[PDB]
Amino acid sequence: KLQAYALPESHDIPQNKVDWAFEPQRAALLIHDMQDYFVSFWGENCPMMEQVIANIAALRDYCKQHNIPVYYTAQPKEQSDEDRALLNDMWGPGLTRSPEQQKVVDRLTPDADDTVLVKWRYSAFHRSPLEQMLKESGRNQLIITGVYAHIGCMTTATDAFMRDIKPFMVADALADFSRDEHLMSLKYVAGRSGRVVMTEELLPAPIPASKAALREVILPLLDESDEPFDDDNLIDYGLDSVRMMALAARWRKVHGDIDFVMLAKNPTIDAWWKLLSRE
Amino acid sequence: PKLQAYALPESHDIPQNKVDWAFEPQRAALLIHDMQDYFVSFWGENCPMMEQVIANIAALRDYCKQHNIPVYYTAQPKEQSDEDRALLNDMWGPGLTRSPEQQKVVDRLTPDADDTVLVKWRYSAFHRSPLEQMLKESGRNQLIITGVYAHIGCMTTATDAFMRDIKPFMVADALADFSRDEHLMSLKYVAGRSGRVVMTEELLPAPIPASKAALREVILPLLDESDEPFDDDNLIDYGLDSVRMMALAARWRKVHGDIDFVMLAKNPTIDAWWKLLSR
Ligand SMILES: [Cl-]
Ligand SMILES: [Cl-]
Ligand SMILES: [Mg+2]
Ligand SMILES: [Mg+2]
Ligand SMILES: [Mg+2]
Ligand SMILES: [Mg+2]
Ligand SMILES: [Mg+2]
Ligand SMILES: [Mg+2]
Ligand SMILES: [Mg+2]
Ligand SMILES: [Mg+2]
Repeated sequence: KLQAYALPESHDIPQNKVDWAFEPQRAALLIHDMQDYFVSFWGENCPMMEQVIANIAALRDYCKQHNIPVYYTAQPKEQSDEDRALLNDMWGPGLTRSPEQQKVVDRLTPDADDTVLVKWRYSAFHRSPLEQMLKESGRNQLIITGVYAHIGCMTTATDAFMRDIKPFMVADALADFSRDEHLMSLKYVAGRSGRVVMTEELLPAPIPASKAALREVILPLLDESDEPFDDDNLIDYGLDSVRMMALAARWRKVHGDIDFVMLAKNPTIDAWWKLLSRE
Repeated sequence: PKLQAYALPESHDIPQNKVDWAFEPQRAALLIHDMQDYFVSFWGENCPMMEQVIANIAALRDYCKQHNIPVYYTAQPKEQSDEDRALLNDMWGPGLTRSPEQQKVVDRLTPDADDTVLVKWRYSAFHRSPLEQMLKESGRNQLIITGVYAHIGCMTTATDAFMRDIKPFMVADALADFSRDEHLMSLKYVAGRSGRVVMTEELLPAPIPASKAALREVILPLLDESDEPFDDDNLIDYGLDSVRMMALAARWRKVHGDIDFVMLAKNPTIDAWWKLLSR
């Protein structure tokens, strides 16, 4: 059994050595070893794992919509002693004595427009067509998600780096054996092999995670010399009323009751943040 | 960045290894990883810690060259275009390439024509290198890892070796790193993820009997007498065949040069021989 822990937040990501801006047109997504045998080490209905999977799904949806190829790695059910090699010494039979647990988790189910690679080693590049698939498609950035952060995910990151591919480790779309091990993997990549980011940093229009983030969505929509206070009417500050239709439609994805009326009757940063907050 | 000495790991600092591959000299090779003036001079002149590190590597290379174990050096090239160096420029800046005078292996580990020097392009010794092939053709599937920096190049090489079906033996007191924590983490990583972690002394032939009890244990199986001698008993009276003293003196002459057949034979007792080994 593995025990759930608090997933890393923005402040838990150490400052990255490199600066690479995310380029959608140059990127691909990796969903690393998210098979049943591996997520079943947290047991049934683990909220930390449900959070991780939900984050990976968000990223995958964005990717598919934006023509960013999505790759999975899957460890094969049958592995001969010659092929498995030293992994038998390190982990024993692994998934090979639970072959029925080889499928990708239900909520991350591949379709035919994704690519599923047979995974033989920690690095998704080893004994696979991954490097050549990426170079041929003109993709030099790899978004990395899945389990387990410090082992296969971190190894693939370093390997990518060595192969001239820019890794983007996604802090809260990973899980590990332990929090310390998870956080070490982020410190390692941040300092030795690439970018470490939060899921929301790759998404083009995520819901405000803070009232500070909300101000950041609203402020460029106003015509003014002075910024408004949080309890100021936004329409007084140049907000086109029609913008609230798009805001409500975006924010309905979290709270099914938020419409134009709910926003319009009290158009303030204070009132809207209060609406987005409710559990 | 720059670097200060720290307390090198001892036997008790080594975390329990998952695997127990016995070292096999006939199947092994030695990697001396990136031990160039540039990297070592970050510790400053006459660093007592780095002097110990270099001394253990030197002891390992002497043992290897004497016992037909191939010795490999990885050395990063002076000449590195932006295309070849790639993302390492982003990560590290120019690295050694701005230092023509600091390119050679440290004086005390000077390679000879009977060793192999590999151009080191990436963290892993195996990348853009003939290392794996060189090893397979020589029937060598064990790789002794020594040098700098432990958690970066040496740890990646170990993991890459493991993935390429080569058994890494990370040498705890024959590595150095940016910090003690990163050094120790690399030991834990290999120990649970990729191979064996050992002390220099574990790979070298057994040293001169560390105790008189250790001496007695060497000797008792060479005796025929039903009963055990006192430390002052004549050992030839006890069934020791005198010829045995030749093989004993030769082994002890490696520490104390004066010990020959005459010196032992004139007084063949455990007491007297221990007095010789204890000076
Ligand atoms: Cl893994
Ligand atoms: Cl290194
Ligand atoms: Mg589309
Ligand atoms: Mg299923
Ligand atoms: Mg307020
Ligand atoms: Mg307006
Ligand atoms: Mg101590
Ligand atoms: Mg010899
Ligand atoms: Mg010199
Ligand atoms: Mg660990």
